[PDB]
Amino acid sequence: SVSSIISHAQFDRMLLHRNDGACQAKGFYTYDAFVAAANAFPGFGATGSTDARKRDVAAFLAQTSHQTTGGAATAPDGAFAWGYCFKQERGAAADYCTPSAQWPCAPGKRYYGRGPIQLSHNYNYGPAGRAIGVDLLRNPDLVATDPTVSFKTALWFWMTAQAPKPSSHAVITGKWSPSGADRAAGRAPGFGVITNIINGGLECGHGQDSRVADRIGFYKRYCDILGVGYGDNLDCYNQRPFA
Ligand SMILES: CC(=O)N[C@@H]1[C@@H](O)[C@H](O[C@@H]2O[C@H](CO)[C@@H](O[C@@H]3O[C@H](CO)[C@@H](O[C@@H]4O[C@H](CO)[C@@H](O)[C@H](O)[C@H]4NC(C)=O)[C@H](O)[C@H]3NC(C)=O)[C@H](O)[C@H]2NC(C)=O)[C@@H](CO)O[C@H]1O
Ligand SMILES: CC(=O)N[C@@H]1[C@@H](O)[C@H](O[C@@H]2O[C@H](CO)[C@@H](O[C@@H]3O[C@H](CO)[C@@H](O[C@@H]4O[C@H](CO)[C@@H](O)[C@H](O)[C@H]4NC(C)=O)[C@H](O)[C@H]3NC(C)=O)[C@H](O)[C@H]2NC(C)=O)[C@@H](CO)O[C@H]1O
Repeated sequence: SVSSIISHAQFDRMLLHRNDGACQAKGFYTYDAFVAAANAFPGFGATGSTDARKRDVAAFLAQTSHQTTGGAATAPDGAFAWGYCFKQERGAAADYCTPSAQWPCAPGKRYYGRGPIQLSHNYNYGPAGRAIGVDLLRNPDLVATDPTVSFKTALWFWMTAQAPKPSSHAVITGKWSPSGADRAAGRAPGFGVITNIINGGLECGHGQDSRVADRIGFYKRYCDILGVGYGDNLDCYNQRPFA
């Protein structure tokens, strides 16, 4: 299903420079791990028309490519050939432990960005771990050391609604109906609101933002490679964050 939408050759063309010496994650991210992870989430790249499936895969890889980018405008083959360069948040400044009864933080552990989606916060490591059958509150480092677990956490985030946010998967496959609150916030279906779902607090609703732009650059390149249109509403420059 994922392999029916994106081949090993297409995966490598997209993630062209991930195994450069300039990349910390060199050798970590493999096509096999990506495919293995996708087996845990049967709807991913397998929901809707062939175009919707292509957008699902392209948007996933584009958003995650930005999360982990080592790109620069004048980098070899352009900024959008340098996704999946990192696997751990650079100079992570925080524990990212927001106390709650639901997701207790493990002593001495930190929930900074790890893996393709740069999964952060105890409140994401908790449910991600539960979904994949691995205790990620106690062993968050596993997101940075096991490639299959790494991709699975990213797909978990992609596929999972967290009210009032829909899943990014639902958005990109055209299965999301904005609420009245969404309409008032200027959140229309498209790649843009996915950026908002992932990191809208820091990136959205304040006009031009180079991180938002970077995500779109990867998306357009990956859509061109798979042979699919981008859809509408690619940015979140004028979207209020979800909270
Ligand atoms: C003046 C000049 O041209 N200098 C060159 C440098 O720009 C260049 O180094 C590269 O610089 C870009 C920014 O310009 C940098 O891009 C950033 O990459 C990080 C790491 O992936 C991203 O951080 C993620 O952000 C998201 C939020 O958006 C977090 O959720 C996530 O946790 C973060 N991930 C990690 C792993 O920490 C930044 O978002 C991204 N910035 C932007 C604006 O997109 C590249 O990583 C730099 N590349 C390298 C290899 O360090 C340098 C090399 O080309 O050359 C200088 O001359
Ligand atoms: C400093 C820095 O660079 N940090 C980056 C991280 O912030 C980023 O991880 C993403 O972080 C945002 C928060 O900024 C997070 O989004 C939050 O998600 C929670 C849980 O879904 C929401 O909390 C719920 O809100 C509703 C109301 O809206 C409540 O009813 C409900 O009870 C809340 N649940 C809990 C458990 O508190 C937040 O509202 C929401 N905030 C925003 C602004 O959207 C994302 O999930 C994080 N994304 C990921 C992939 O982890 C990370 C990745 O970009 O990079 C760090 O560098």
